[PDB]
Amino acid sequence: ILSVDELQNYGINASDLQKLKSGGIYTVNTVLSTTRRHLCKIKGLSEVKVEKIKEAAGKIIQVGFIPATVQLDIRQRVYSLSTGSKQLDSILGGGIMTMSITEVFGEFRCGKTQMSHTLCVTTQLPREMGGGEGKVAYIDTEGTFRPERIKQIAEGYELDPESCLANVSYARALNSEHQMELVEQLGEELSSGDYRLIVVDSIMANFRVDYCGRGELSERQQKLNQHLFKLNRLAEEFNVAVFLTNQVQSDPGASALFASADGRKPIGGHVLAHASATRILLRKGRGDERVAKLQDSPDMPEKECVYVIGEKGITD
Amino acid sequence: ILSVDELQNYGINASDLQKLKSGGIYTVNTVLSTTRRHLCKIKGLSEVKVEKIKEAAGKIIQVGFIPATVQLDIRQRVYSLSTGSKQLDSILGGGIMTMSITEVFGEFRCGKTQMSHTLCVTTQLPREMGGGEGKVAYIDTEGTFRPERIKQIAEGYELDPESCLANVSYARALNSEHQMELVEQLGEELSSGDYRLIVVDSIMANFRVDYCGRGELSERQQKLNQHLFKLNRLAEEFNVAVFLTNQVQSDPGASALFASADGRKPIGGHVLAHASATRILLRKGRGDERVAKLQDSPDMPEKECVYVIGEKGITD
Amino acid sequence: ILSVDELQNYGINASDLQKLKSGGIYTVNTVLSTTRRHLCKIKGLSEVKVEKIKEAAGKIIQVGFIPATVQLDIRQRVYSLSTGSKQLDSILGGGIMTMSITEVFGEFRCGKTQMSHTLCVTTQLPREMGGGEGKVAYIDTEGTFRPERIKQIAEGYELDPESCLANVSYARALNSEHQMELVEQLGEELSSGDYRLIVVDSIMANFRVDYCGRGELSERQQKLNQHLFKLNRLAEEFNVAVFLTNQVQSDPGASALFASADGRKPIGGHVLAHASATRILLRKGRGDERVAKLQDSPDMPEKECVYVIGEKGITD
DNA sequence: TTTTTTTTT
Ligand SMILES: Nc1ncnc2c1ncn2[C@@H]1O[C@H](COP(=O)(O)OP(=O)(O)OP(=O)(O)O)[C@@H](O)[C@H]1O
Ligand SMILES: Nc1ncnc2c1ncn2[C@@H]1O[C@H](COP(=O)(O)OP(=O)(O)OP(=O)(O)O)[C@@H](O)[C@H]1O
Ligand SMILES: Nc1ncnc2c1ncn2[C@@H]1O[C@H](COP(=O)(O)OP(=O)(O)OP(=O)(O)O)[C@@H](O)[C@H]1O
Ligand SMILES: [Mg+2]
Ligand SMILES: [Mg+2]
Ligand SMILES: [Mg+2]
Repeated sequence: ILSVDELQNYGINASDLQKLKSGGIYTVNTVLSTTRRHLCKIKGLSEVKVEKIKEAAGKIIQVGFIPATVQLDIRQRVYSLSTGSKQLDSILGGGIMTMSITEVFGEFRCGKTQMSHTLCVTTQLPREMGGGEGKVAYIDTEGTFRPERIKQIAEGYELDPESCLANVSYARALNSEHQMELVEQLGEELSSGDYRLIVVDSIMANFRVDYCGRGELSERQQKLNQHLFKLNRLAEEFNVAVFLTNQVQSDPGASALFASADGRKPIGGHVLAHASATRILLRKGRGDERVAKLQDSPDMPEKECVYVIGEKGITD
Repeated sequence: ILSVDELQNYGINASDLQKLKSGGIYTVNTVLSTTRRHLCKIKGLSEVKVEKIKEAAGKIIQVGFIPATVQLDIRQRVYSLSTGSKQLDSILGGGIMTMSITEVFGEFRCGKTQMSHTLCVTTQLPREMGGGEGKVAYIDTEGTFRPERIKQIAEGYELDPESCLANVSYARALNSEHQMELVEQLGEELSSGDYRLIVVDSIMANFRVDYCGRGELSERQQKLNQHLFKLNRLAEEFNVAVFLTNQVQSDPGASALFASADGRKPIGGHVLAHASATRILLRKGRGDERVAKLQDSPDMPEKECVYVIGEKGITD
Repeated sequence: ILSVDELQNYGINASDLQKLKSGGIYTVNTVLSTTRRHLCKIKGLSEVKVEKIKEAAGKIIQVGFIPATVQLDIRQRVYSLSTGSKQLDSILGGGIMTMSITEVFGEFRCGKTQMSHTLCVTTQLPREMGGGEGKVAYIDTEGTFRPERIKQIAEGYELDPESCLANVSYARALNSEHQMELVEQLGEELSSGDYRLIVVDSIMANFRVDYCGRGELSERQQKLNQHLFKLNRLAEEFNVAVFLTNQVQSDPGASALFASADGRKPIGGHVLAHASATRILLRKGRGDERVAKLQDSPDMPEKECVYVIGEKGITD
């Protein structure tokens, strides 16, 4: 896709282009998607300058009213991914759709971080297997990222381990304000190359700790909302898919619907429920089998599925 | 590792450096990991001052996107430890991995407060035996720390008792708010020397008593979450391993899965289940043998094991 | 040990010192051990006042990180006691260790509110006999405290009866909530003089009756947990030993391990099993001999023993 | 929006 350099040739000075780029902008879409009020806060751009920039941008590409079918065709390159279990993949329509947010949540030991580790490997595959030749960015908020597991699960897919380990990009988000800047940065390298998947293990880990003490909640929710908005922007303009791992809490409210199974009701209020495109609930079954359930999706209706976490990642 | 003194030479006044240090900060990583909102609450630092501090810090070390392999190499110094029973150690991959949280729980007289006593001794050993030349900090929340047992188990490992007893550091946490400040303090001496293991016997003993009376639960869980977050931060930035002993409760709910064996379902809700890296269940077997089970780990799958608590600590 | 009067001279008003003392506080350790949240509930102390109090306290004594050996030395005055039967005493390491909780349980006539009666007498002895020159507090929850037996067993130890009977302190706990206040009160007179042993005959007698009807269990367990916590605090800060007599129940569950000997499985759930330092099971043997077994101790491993309840208390 | 607790006979 085209960078912010193409518009360097529409009567635009190469002076603040470096300044824009410094402000986080790295392509044109991110320009069109950015608000003037926000563009005029990069400390060194002029309002009239900003208007000239916006006009140059609108020059290259336009955003009007595609009838519907050009939409159906642009969406043809939606580029789904395989999760690692034909049952689940079929329960999603192919798996983790791209340019969208999928959130999976459940109680501990529930095949969570495991599914992310497998995804990291089921992505450097030919498209006719579920994913294709895409790098992967991995932001971890709790540790528990093990390259070994990556190599292991890879061998189970006959892929050279080193090769895979050479197409992941690991970042350890220390605190929420650091996690947020991580995505800003991301917006650059996502702008050049083939990145297919972003992984946020426990998106709301840090937030839960930074803004404690209700009376401080609205601020936490607003920060989280800005974060999710940015994430979705990225996932849409770079044809990449976002995979979020969430947690759960116990409702001491009451036992009525259906009075049991407290390992539900994830954290993050409605702010995160709305912003999330697909919602999946992972529950502990029997023996070493787990039950996956699909709660929120725009494509499918609903279903149940059963999977096993073996030595080759999620399987059947 | 580098202290907070290195950044004393990047256009930083030596005035509040003492003030930072007083606030708990003792190295640079703890600086990078700290939030501005939190840094601006040390009662005597300026917001612009805080920004200059953060910039100086980011000067020394950076946190970007290691591809994956530099990660696999930095993790090479993960420095596992031996538990005292080849069967268990092999069931963990070597034992108590460093820079991570391992929680062991079970009903009484399972000697979980004995595995800690043995760990205290299996740490001042050459690395080719399971542990290496590391001091040990021991925070007890129930008493029951016996130096004698330490000397005894040591002699069983031919180590001079006095020598071992001279590399432990004992602290008696009276109440939860005191327990929390203990770790703050810890962050200092952990900053200089060779500390390999932190032990919290009955992490949730005090919490269970301080915040009683549901309707007061959320506050307890939030305090506990802050605590665990801090603990994991420490365990990660100082290459030290955290070992927590938990308790259990009886579920008067029902008898369905599998209607018996009530000595399970530890205390601490999901807040502690999630934050815990490895979970081990200790159960009473037959005669004087106990059964260890591994419920949650990111590295291994699952397994059973059998051990005996003799006169040389946990054994076979 | 030092009282709460020492801190009356660190810029502290003598106004609420009386108020603190009224709230149960009688020494400094109890101050350091008390939570602010709890201190600010004495109806007439100020939060800033509480902070000044805590600072004054921390002035006198500090609680940091003793390495280990100062611990081994402070523990040198652990001051064990003799039970009355060389076999048992040797099976404990000397007998009832001080600053700790020892619980003995078994079926009726089994020998346990008798061992308490003997302890009452084996305490006013020179230290080189098992105990030393310590008074004794006796809280009975079922009656069955007989001064006669005390005099009798004493004569068998050639001690003047009146002398012994003059160093016991008897309290009849009518109900659970009264039993709890008993210990609060205790905290005062324990603060001045030589008290070596506290005895709670049938700790859980009253609780069993007050909170009946499961659906009311959690509350009972929480009250009991607060109680045990307080007891252990006392036993630790006053170098006194706590001796609890428990009961037993029949498991209509099944007959598998080992299908007989129902006179086991005491009452009090895991809350009491955990909090208990040493656990002893008294069983009926043959003729007039009883079998003692040691189930939970931090010092010794395990063992069996045999004793006889004669006219001089527990003997061989 | 947030957060689980507890055996009996
Ligand atoms: N030297 C020893 N001294 C005391 N007990 C020993 C010794 N060696 C082995 N044991 C036995 O090993 C077991 C250890 O129990 P442990 O210390 O694990 O209790 P815990 O689980 O830590 O505490 P609790 O069960 O009260 O929460 C006990 O049965 C104990 O009697
Ligand atoms: N190679 C392996 N190493 C470790 N565990 C494995 C392996 N293969 C399968 N497992 C098992 O699969 C399960 C994976 O748990 P998972 O990694 O999903 O925890 P999580 O849900 O990501 O983290 P948490 O539950 O603590 O929030 C564990 O029970 C684990 O023991
Ligand atoms: N001087 C004495 N007076 C009464 N009984 C004595 C005496 N000396 C020995 N015994 C016997 O020793 C045993 C003591 O029983 P004990 O006092 O331990 O009952 P307990 O277990 O305390 O109470 P319960 O069993 O009702 O809960 C009884 O069988 C008792 O008859
Ligand atoms: Mg996880
Ligand atoms: Mg213990
Ligand atoms: Mg009795």
